[PDB]
Amino acid sequence: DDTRVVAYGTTDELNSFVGSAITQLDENTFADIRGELFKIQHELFDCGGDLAMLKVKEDRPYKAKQEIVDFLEQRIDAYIKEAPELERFILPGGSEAAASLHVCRTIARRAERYVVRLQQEGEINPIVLKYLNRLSDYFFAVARVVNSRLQVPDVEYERSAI
Amino acid sequence: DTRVVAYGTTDELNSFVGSAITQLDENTFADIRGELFKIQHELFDCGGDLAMLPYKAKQEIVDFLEQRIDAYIKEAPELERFILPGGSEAAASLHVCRTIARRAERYVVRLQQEGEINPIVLKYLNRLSDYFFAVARVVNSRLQVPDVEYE
Amino acid sequence: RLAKDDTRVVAYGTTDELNSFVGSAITQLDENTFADIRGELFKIQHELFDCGGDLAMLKVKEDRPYKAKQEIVDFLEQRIDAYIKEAPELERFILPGGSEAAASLHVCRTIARRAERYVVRLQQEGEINPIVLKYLNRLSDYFFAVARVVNSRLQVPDVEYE
Repeated sequence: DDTRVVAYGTTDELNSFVGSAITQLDENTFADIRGELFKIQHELFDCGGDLAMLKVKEDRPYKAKQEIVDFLEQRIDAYIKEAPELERFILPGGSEAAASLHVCRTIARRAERYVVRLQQEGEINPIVLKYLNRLSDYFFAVARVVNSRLQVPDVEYERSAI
Repeated sequence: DTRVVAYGTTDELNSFVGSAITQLDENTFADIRGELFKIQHELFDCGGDLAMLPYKAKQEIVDFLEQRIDAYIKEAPELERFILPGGSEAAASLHVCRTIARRAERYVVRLQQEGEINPIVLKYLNRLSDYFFAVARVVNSRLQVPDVEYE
Repeated sequence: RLAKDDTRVVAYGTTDELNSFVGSAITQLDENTFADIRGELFKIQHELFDCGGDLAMLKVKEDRPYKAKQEIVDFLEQRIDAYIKEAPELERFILPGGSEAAASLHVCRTIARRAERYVVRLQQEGEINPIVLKYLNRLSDYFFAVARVVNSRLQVPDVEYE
């Protein structure tokens, strides 16, 4: 079975798409968000290492800790506040930068599904699962802020309502 | 988790469509951009259909792709060679959509083996990979850049 | 003619997604700075197409006229060495990204690893040309090496784990 290897592979894949997304973001307009995304990459590197550990050991604790989840939650609340109230369902995209963040959103969910599957097979750091779960919410929230700061509409499913 | 994987992968495709749209000049590609926005609504509908244990995705959305595929095959150079993905950045982004549609399709096939699906969703994903291939070639054509040939 | 889930059909499409991400990566690279790497990436696309054909032969009971041959693996190894030599000494772990071009090649790296995992799972269904697995294995190393050279030539730092 290869669920563990696929899980840390998929967190690595996510990390690579985060790298691409950063490059879409102007340094001045998104200095906050760019800093967060670099932080997230560091954290995804730690999550991958944690996933690769078959059993956590005395001399080798998990690196991914609760604080990283708490931070995402703080930023999500901030970005929901910043963006216009959501009136309709959102289709991914708008600005190239927002689009790249929606890709990160969906790939986070893919990584999550694999960690859920791993958890069913054996021991994981539960922080990694919680982190990936919140990341999709984070990427959704910042994508909307990115469109907002760039003065472009989110793409909406027409005539829908939340 | 096949069902959840299938609708997550339709959502992933939808996100890649969102990125491809941003590669396309609004004037040069008004037709194809409008179609891609339409497809994103349809993929959202397909995801909802997949998550159901009436279906929203209907035959007409497949017939639309088929009509456009024909229109674009007519516009594009006569293909008699294997084509590798890429050329313009915009065409490349649409070839990515093609391959990710095929990934979504594989999961929906697997889901169909396990339980009832809306057959329209499978057929639509299948046709989408042909659509993305044909539009990618039109995009390179309109930009006056070559497709990438295998030989 | 064949079932929708015929293993040979699935096997045939294994490397297509990676091929498309290579396509995107090429478009990020200026011919005047990257003629070498661009030429090799087109070569790799032709090779990935050949790998698909070979994978589709996994149930063939006769001798297989494989198209993927040792030489292409040797080629990647030599170019990797060249690019390691060019790039600055690697002393920290690298986070994927930096330039948009390098970021797109890090995406190829992770997608190649995904394709490699797919190919290992196909070994349960038939006999896989060993060159294809070796090739995909080395490709992730090739993409890592070129991503670093791409940042170097663009005079931008790699993104480091710190």
